[PDB]
Amino acid sequence: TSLYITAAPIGAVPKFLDPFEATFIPSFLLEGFFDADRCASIAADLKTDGWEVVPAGGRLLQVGHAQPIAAHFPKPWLAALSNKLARRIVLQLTTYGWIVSEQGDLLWEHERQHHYLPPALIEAIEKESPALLKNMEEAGWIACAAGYWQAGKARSPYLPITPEAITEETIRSMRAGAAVVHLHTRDLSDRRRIEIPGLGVVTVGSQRNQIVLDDYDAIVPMVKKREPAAILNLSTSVRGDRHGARSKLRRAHLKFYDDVGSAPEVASLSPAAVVFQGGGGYDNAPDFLDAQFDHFERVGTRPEVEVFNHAIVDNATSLYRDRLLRTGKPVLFMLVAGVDQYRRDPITGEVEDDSLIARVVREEISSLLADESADSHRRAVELAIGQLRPVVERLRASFPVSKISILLPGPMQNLLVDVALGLGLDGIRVGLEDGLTVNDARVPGGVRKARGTWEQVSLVREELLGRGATILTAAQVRDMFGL
Ligand SMILES: CC(C)(COP(=O)(O)OP(=O)(O)OC[C@H]1O[C@@H](n2cnc3c(N)ncnc32)[C@H](O)[C@@H]1OP(=O)(O)O)[C@@H](O)C(=O)NCCC(=O)NCCS[C@](C)(O)CC(=O)O
Ligand SMILES: O=C([O-])C(=O)[O-]
Ligand SMILES: [Co+2]
Repeated sequence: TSLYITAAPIGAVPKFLDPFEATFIPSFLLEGFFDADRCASIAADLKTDGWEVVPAGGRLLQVGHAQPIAAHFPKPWLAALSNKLARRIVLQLTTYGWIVSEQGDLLWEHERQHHYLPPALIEAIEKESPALLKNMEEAGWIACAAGYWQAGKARSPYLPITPEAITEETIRSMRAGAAVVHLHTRDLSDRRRIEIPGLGVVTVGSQRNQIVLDDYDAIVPMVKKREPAAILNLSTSVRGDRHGARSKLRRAHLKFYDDVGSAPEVASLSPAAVVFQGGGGYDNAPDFLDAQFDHFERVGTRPEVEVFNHAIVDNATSLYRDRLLRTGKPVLFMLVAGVDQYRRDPITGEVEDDSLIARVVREEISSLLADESADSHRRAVELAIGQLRPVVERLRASFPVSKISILLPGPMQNLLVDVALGLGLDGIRVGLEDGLTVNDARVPGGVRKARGTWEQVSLVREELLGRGATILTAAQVRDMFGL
C-alpha cells in the first residue's frame, strides 16, 4: 500500500486575513468622520470585502493600536463551555492568529492586537458562562457599540497569495511529505488602504482567483531552485472569471520554463462544464478542450482530470478516453468529493444534481459528522464509499493504468484516510484550498485553524503511516508516473 500526498496551498475560495489589522469598525467613527456619501462609500467597500453589519454588544480586545484624536485564553475557560461554543471561540481566535499551546490554552504572542467577537458569540457566552464573560472583561475585553465586523469567513492568516509566500508554503509542504503541489494564483491589484481616524488602516481587496503569468514566472523557478524534485500541478480553472472560459490564458502558464528546463509536470483538466451548486463555476467546451489537449501533449504536461461531476466521469471514459491515453499513462484523476454540483439542461436551462456524492447523501454525511460519535463517523464513511465506489470502478475499468486521488471540503476531511483506503485510492489531497482547519486534541472543541497546508500534509502522513500505508516521495512519484 503506497499513497502519494498532494498539497493544495491556495485555491480559488479562501482569503488571507491580516491578524494585525482591526477586525471591528465602530459606526460612530465612520459616520462621525466622513460625509454621508463617502461614509456609504467605505461601508459598501467593506461589505464587498466580507465585513458585516453588527449591532452593539460585541467585545473588543485592543492592545497597542493607539490612534489618538491578557493575550491568554486558558483551557479551563474554554472547558466551561459546550463543545460547539468552545469550537466557535477557538476557530475565531485562531483565525485571528492566536495559537494553541501545548497545554491546550489559546495564546496570542504579539504585543499589538485588535480582536473583536460579535454580539451573537458574546450572548452565547453570557448564556453558557457569565463568569467567563466577566473573566474576559477583566482581561480587557470591552463592550462595543454597533459597527462593522471582519468575520474571517473562509479566511486564514496563513493563506499564501504572493509568489514569495506560495514558494515558501510549497517548500514546507514538500518537506512535510507531499509529492505533488497543486497551485493557484490570485489577482491582488485592487488592494486599497482605507484610513479611519481613531482606528487606523484597514486593507480591502478581492484576492480574486486568476491565472497570473508574472506570478508563475517567479514561482516556478523559485520552487525548482530549492526543491527541483517538485511536481507542480497548475490550476487552469477560471472560477470567478467565467468569461475567460475559452481564453488562451488557461494554457499560457503551461509553457516551457527556460530557467527550469521543463514545462510544469501536471495541470488540471475538467472535460465538462463545472457548475457549482454554490455558484461561480466555469465552462470547459469541446473546442477549448481540444486546444488544451493539443497543448499539454506538445509541452509535455500531464493532465490531472478533475472529477467534479458525473458528466466528467462519462466524458473522460468515452469521448476523451483516447486523448487522455495519448497525454501519458498512468492517467491521473482527482475525485472532487463532497462539493455539490449541478448539470444544466441546455434546452430548458434547468439544473439537476450531478455531484459525485449525491447532495442528499452529502447532506446526510454532513449531519453525521455533527453527531461527532464514532458510530456516526463509521456511517459517514460507509455513505461516502458507497457513493464513490461505482465512479472509482468505472474509472479503473476504462483506464487500467491510472492513479486516482481524493479531496474533501474542510468539515469532511475527517473522512479522507478511511475513504481513500476503503476505495483503494492512490493518493490523498489536503490544503487550505479545500479546508482551513486541523484536529487538535489538546484544545477544547478539538478543532483549530491549520498553521498552513504543511501541517495538514504532516497530519495526514502521520495518520497514513499508523495505518501501515507507505508514502511515496516526489522522486518516486515522478519516476513511477513517467512525468
Ligand atoms: C472555503 C473553504 C476552503 C473554507 O474551509 P473551512 O475549513 O473554513 O470549512 P467551512 O465549511 O467553509 O466552514 C464553515 C463554518 O464551519 C466552521 N467549521 C469549519 N470546520 C469545522 C469543524 N471541523 N468543526 C466545526 N466547525 C467547523 C467554520 O468555522 C465556519 O464557521 P461559520 O459557519 O460561522 O462561518 C471551504 O468551505 C471549501 O469551499 N472547500 C471546498 C474547496 C473546493 O471546492 N476544492 C475543489 C478544487 S478542484 C481543483 C482541483 O482545484 C480544480 C482546478 O484547480 O482546476
Ligand atoms: O479549484 C477549484 O475548485 C476551481 O476553481 O474549480
Ligand atoms: Co484548484
